[PDB]
Amino acid sequence: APLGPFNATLLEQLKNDYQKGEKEVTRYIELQEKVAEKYIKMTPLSVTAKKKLPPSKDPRDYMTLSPYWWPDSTKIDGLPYIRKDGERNPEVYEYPERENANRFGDAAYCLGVLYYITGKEVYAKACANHLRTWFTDPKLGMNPNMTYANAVPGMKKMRGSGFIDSRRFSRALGVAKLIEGSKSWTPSDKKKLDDWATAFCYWMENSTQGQRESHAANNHGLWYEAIHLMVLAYLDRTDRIREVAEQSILPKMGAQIADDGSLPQELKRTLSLHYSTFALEALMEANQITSQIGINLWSTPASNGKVASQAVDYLYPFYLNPEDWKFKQIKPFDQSRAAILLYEAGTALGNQKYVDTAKRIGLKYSTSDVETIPYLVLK
Amino acid sequence: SAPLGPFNATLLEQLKNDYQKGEKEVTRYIELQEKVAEKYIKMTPLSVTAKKKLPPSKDPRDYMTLSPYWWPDSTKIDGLPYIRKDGERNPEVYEYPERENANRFGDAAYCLGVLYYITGKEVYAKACANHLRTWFTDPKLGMNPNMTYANAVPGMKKMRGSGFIDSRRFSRALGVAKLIEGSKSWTPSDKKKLDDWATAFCYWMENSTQGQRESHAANNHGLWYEAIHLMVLAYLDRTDRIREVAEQSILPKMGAQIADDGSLPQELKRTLSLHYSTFALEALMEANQITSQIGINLWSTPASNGKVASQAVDYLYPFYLNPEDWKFKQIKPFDQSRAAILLYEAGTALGNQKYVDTAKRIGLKYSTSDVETIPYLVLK
Repeated sequence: APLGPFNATLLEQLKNDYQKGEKEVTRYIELQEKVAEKYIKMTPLSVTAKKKLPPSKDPRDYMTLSPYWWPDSTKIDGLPYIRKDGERNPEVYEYPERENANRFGDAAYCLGVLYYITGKEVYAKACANHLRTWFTDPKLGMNPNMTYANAVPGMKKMRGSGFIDSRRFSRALGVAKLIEGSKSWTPSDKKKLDDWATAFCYWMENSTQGQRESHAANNHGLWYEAIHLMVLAYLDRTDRIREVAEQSILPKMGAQIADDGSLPQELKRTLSLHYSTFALEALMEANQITSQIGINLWSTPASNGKVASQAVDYLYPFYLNPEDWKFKQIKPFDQSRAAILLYEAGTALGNQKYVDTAKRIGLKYSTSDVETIPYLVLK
Repeated sequence: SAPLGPFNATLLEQLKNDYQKGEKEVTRYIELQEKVAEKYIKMTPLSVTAKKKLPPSKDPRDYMTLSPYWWPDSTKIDGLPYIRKDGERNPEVYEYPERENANRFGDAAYCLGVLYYITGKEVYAKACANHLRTWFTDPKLGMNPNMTYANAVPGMKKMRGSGFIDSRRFSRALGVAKLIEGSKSWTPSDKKKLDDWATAFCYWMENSTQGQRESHAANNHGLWYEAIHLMVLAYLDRTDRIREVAEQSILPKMGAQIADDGSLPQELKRTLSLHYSTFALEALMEANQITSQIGINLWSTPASNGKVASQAVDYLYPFYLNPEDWKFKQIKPFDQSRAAILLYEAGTALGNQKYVDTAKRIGLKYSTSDVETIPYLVLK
């Protein structure tokens, strides 16, 4: 498979078996094709579909509200907003790109994977329609920056809470590699998307906000690099992937994992089990890319000898029984997330107990959750 | 004496009296409330018709929302029928503009109507009236007097939803309209139109199949059903019906829902058991604000089976002091601030000084813009 943001092993297996005509896979892919129909007819979304404009007055600038920031009832204007860790302010849904980036990302990802597996042009044609409108269209495409993501009303500073929201559309950017070679994705379409990705990577690496996120001391630093690797892998920058892994990701794991395997920066949050899992999910998506060039992030030590497998080790009992979690978790933790996580970590580490537990937890065979498309092995 | 309405009449009357007398603490508090109210004077009146996705009637004047705990089923190709996840609010609810817009309307009308009553300034009645006409009676922008499509559940093929309970947001605004009667802005024609809306809504609440069914609910929905019923009846000055509803529906429902230890078993079976136990009593508290203005005390009057609402406050009081001791499922944090008004309302009604003290100890922020707290300077 081309370099991209997916388990390449599971994708190649699926395509081989689908092409061999194996019945188990062929039936599963035919179900995936019925799931994918809604995306062929889905009208492409655009970041410009908003009324309240960002400070730039540019509808092509992505803008969202940092989710845990709320109006202060004790101020006449509600300003400045105050933080309530773990309590999502429903005002986030007043920024249409928040949910529309998810819907775009799901549609592009599903269609691109189904094109890779089946070879059917109809999936590339529709995948391409979503990509052009979201990224490159000169009036509907988003500007390649995240300047106004997670803004905090009343804040007298830049940024606000990061740009971790980028993972939604950067996974879609990566799957565009899968439709290269189709008749619907022209050489001109690719150049424009290449040029967008180069400008977004530049912003990510050189803007003050991009620099700050690259140095974040918690799961935001790891998700920054997962996103960074998706953009670099899209641009075929395999040497930069090695450099980012060795000079940024691994040191971050070495600083963020304690000697007992816990993630103390996530243990202080009101959703401590969710955010510990979120940190490892960043490493999981980063690993999907690095392992395609020979770097295993679950087992490769940092300079201090710490390995990401120690953090999985620490959490595994709590994936079996979340009720035993002894740190603040003000909302229920979804055990289903441990399925893909323990399978990804288990296969990377040769831990068959992890793989067993992933399959016992499992995923629903008929689920339309697009991230689970490669994981028939769990279904 | 304050007009019959959905508020603590005793606290409202004191605030108006002290304000008109010129007492300093009240006059400064009302001046703060006046600063808070300025956003409502300039606020563009909202309407239920401001939506794209129309209900099955295809009438934008029909109020429609999604039942909050119903989610697409990802194992179905269309996500239908939706499945229930108790206590987990589906963010799809925010795609139905009237859910939050009824809140914004209700807060704006309640604040402005109360400020007219206290201060007498025509500017508050004028703006309060603008919000009322647009939301309720306008022949193009006003909502139809029904809740047929409130809390719909996609894929459900049976008339159901329990919609109703969303009504409390605008039914409180309907009741405070009585406070601007006599202003220059609220004309006899404005009143007649609103009386006619309220009569039609009352007819729907009592005679529709959905209204009948909600009137029979055995949990907090039946109590909220009657609280909203009382707001509409009090707006229409139908005091004999208020007594009838209190004596024949609310108190029997309250008595059937209270167990021997004072717990509310229907709310204990929920994933947000402390929230819903408190929510049931908030229904009784707002109903009592109306019944007590005609001489019926719902906190102290026992039901036919001997159960009395004070028993339910008694059971919950220890958990209002220390919510962490709650031993039933509460999958989200409980807001202890809710106990301030509840324990003050129940405490004053019952002559329980321990409740009133705790109410003031939890307290409310002096400067909060939360409109439901306007009558409660005693707590700030």
